[PDB]
Amino acid sequence: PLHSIISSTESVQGSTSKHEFQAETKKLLDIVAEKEVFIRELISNASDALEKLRHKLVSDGQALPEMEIHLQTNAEKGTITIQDTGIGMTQEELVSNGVGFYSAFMVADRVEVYSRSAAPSLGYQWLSDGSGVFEIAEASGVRTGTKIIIHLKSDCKEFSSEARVRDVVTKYSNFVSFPLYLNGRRMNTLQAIWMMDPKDVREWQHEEFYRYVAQAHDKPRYTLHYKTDAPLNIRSIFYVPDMKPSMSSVALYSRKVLIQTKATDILPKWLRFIRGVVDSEDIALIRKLRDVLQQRLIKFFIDQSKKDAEKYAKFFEDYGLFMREGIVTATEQEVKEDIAKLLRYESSALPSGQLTSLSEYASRIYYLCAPNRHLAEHSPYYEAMKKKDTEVLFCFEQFDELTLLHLREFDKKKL
Ligand SMILES: O=C(c1ccc(O)c(C(=O)n2cc3ccc(OCCC[PH](c4ccccc4)(c4ccccc4)c4ccccc4)cc3c2)c1)n1cc2ccccc2c1
Repeated sequence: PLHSIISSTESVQGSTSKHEFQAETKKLLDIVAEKEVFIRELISNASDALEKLRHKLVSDGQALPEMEIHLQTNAEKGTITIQDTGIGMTQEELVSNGVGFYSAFMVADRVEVYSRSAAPSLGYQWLSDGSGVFEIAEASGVRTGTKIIIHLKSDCKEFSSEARVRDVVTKYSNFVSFPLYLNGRRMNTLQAIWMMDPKDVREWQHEEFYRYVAQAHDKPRYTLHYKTDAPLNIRSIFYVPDMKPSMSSVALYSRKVLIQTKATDILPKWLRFIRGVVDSEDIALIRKLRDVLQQRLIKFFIDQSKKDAEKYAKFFEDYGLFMREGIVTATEQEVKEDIAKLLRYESSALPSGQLTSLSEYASRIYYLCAPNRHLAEHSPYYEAMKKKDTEVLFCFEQFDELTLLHLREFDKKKL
């Protein structure tokens, strides 16, 4: 089954009318005159076009048309073509000076455009060779929506071969909310469920997605679907893998098209065990986004350990290492402090199997060496405190020492 709609149905009966770009549109259209980015942009607009249309037909409500996004390559003409069937542009929009303009030209020696607005409006050609002048003529045979043809620069002819284009689409445009055909071959779309409302995402749907974003074969031991608009637009999903970890990677999205796939320092360093996905509508800022996500995660765990102390304990043995690096490698004491509220430790208050949290040691901090309750339960330094009043805290882990020393205190407590 081959299915694409892209062919030359157009002609310019009349004759074009050259224009000038405004004084500014020039000075960026020449500083520009990394590299694969532009299709991600062009796919975006071609969707956004279609969304704006769909949203307007249901308004009144006569049955929807075909709504696709197509991409065509030409080996012998050296071209690439993207035609959505969206709401389209009118003649005025065509002349009024908005991302995709500068990326298409960053690869094109010359762009060709066939737009036509949905309002039953004529169709127009739009030519430009990246110099200050763009012709625009009424054109015959234009199909509703917007075709974009690009005769690629001499040196950027790579995007002209199909074997090179597929990865760019699979990478960035795997979640566009309308069908997307490369050469009429349907390109996959998974559902971007991180956009949805946390209540409407079933449990089975999270799993299917965890299995994708993490390349795994199990379920997620925890799930966090953080959707909030107050600080920044975020539509996020977090998953912690179930079993014990043995040898960041949250993807980074903006309005369903990928920016960065292995987002480094989107999350802290001690949170590098989270997969899932952060999405925003905001394209140095990250040093604000990383800190605010850090808080929501710490929340989620402090409040898991409130929900179900057994699942948490299983997790804190599996992943307590990162939590320690968190406090040794974090520099600002309140962040270290807020991570310690996740540490659980064995202590004199119950037999082996007592995880006390330091937070609860507020009954009255002393701590001892490792690793077994026997070398702890008879240590001349321990028993010195067993004849003494205070309750000691038993670390039983070796890197716990450096954690609890680099965490130089807790809640202004000696530690
Ligand atoms: O990239 C394209 C292209 C390709 C195919 C198309 O078929 C269209 C098209 O006809 N569109 C109509 C739209 C209408 C709205 C829209 O959405 C974008 C503009 C409105 P926005 C926004 C504002 C600022 C930045 C981004 C979006 C939004 C953003 C995010 C989510 C939802 C809406 C909004 C906000 C509030 C109310 C109403 C609209 C996108 C639209 C795309 C454009 N180029 C590049 C060219 C270079 C040279 C020559 C020809 C070229 C064509």
